[PDB]
Amino acid sequence: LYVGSKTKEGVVHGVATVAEKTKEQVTNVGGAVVTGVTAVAQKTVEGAGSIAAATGFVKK
Amino acid sequence: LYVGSKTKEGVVHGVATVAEKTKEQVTNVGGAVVTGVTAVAQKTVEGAGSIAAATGFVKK
Amino acid sequence: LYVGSKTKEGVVHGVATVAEKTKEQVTNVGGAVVTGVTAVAQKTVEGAGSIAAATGFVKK
Amino acid sequence: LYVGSKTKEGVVHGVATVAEKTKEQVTNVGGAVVTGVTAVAQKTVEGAGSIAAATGFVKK
Amino acid sequence: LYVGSKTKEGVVHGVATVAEKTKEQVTNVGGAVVTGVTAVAQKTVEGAGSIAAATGFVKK
Amino acid sequence: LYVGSKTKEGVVHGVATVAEKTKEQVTNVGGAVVTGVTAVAQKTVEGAGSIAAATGFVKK
Amino acid sequence: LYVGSKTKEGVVHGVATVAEKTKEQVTNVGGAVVTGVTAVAQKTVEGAGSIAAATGFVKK
Amino acid sequence: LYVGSKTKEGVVHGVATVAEKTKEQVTNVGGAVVTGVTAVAQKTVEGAGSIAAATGFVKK
Amino acid sequence: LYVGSKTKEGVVHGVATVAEKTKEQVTNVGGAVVTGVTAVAQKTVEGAGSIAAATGFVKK
Amino acid sequence: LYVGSKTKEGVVHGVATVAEKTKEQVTNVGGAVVTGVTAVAQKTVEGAGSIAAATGFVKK
Repeated sequence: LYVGSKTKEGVVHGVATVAEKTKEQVTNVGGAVVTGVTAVAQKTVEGAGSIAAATGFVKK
Repeated sequence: LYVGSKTKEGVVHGVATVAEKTKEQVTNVGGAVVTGVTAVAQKTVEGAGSIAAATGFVKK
Repeated sequence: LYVGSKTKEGVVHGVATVAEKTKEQVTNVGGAVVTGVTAVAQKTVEGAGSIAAATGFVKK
Repeated sequence: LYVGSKTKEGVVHGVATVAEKTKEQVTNVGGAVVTGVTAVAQKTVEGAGSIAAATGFVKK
Repeated sequence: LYVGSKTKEGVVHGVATVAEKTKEQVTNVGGAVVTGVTAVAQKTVEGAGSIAAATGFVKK
Repeated sequence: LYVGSKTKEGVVHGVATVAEKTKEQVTNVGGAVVTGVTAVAQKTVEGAGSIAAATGFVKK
Repeated sequence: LYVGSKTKEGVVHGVATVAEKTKEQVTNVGGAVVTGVTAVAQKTVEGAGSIAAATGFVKK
Repeated sequence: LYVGSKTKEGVVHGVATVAEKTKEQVTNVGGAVVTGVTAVAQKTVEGAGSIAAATGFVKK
Repeated sequence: LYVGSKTKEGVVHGVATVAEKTKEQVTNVGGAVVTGVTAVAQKTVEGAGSIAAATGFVKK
Repeated sequence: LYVGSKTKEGVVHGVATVAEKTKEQVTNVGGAVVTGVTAVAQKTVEGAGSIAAATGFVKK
């Protein structure tokens, strides 16, 4: 009870998912593909956190 | 009870998943493919964390 | 009770999965393929953690 | 009770999996293939941890 | 009770798996293939740990 | 295709159920108790069908 | 295609249910109790059908 | 294809169930108790069918 | 294909069940107790069928 | 193919069951007790079939 007796940081309680009929044709050449990432929690204190960061390339 | 008697950091409690009929034709050449990553928790304090980071390439 | 009597860091409690009929034709050339990674927990303190990081290549 | 009487770091409690009918034709040339990795826990303190890191190649 | 009377690091409690009918034709040339790795725990303190790291090649 | 090539009579396709925390104290004396009957199909042609018919008594 | 090539009579396609915290104290003496009957289909042609018919008694 | 090439009468396709924490104290004297009957199909043609019929008594 | 080439009468395809923590104190005197009957199919043509019929007594 | 080339009457295809921690104190005097009957199929043509019929007594 000095930083906290219950301390629940990255929380999603209850989800229910329906997805009946799906077609998905995916085609890349040089890029990446991320499709379904359904249930996710995240806490960062000082580090650079991210979720599903999409990027094509980096040239310098 | 000085950093915390219950301390639940990266939390998702209850999920239920329905996905009836699916077709998925995937084709790449040089890139990567990530499709389904359903139940995930994450805590970072100071390190750079990520989830499903999609990137195509890096040239320098 | 000084760092914490119950300390549950990377937590997902209860999931149920239905996936009835699936076709999946996958073809790559130079890239990698990650398809299904369903139940996952993660805590990093200072190290760079990741989940399902998709990348195509790196040239320098 | 000084680092913690119960200390449960990388935790997923209860999952149930249904997957009825599946076809999966996979073909690569130079890349790797990861298909199904269902139940996974992870804690890193300072080391760089990862799960299912997909990469195509690295040239320098 | 000074590092912890119960200390359960990489934990998945209870999973049940149904997978009725499956066809899987796999063909590579130079790359590797990982197909099904269902029940896995992991803790790293300082070493670089990984799970199912897919990579195509490395040239230098 | 004369009574019907696909003939799907009592049908519920896809449901997902979340119910997190429950207390239930039940007390009867002479009556019956029905609590949870979640997934149910029914077709009757000519017979008297029913679902969860609650009745206390019958005197004559 | 003479009574019907697809003939789907009692149909509910897709439902998702969230019910987080519940208390339920039930007490009867002579009557019946029906509480939760979530997913139900029904077709009757000529028979007397019913769903969750609540009745106290019948005297004659 | 004269009574029907596919004829699927009492059907529920896909359900997923989450129920985290439950207390249930049940006490009867003369009556019956039915608690959880989750996945059920039913077809009757001419017979009197029923599901979870709760009744207290019958006097004549 | 004259009564039906595929004829699937009492059908439930795919269910997944999560039920984490449960207490259940049951006490009767003269009545019966039915608690958990999860996966059930039923077809009756002309006979009187039933599922989990709860009744207290019958006097005549 | 005159009564049916595939004829699958009482069918449940795929179920997965999780039930982590359970206490169950049961006490009767004159009645019966049925607790867990998980996977069940049933077809009756003309006989009176039943599942888990709970009854307290019968006097005449």
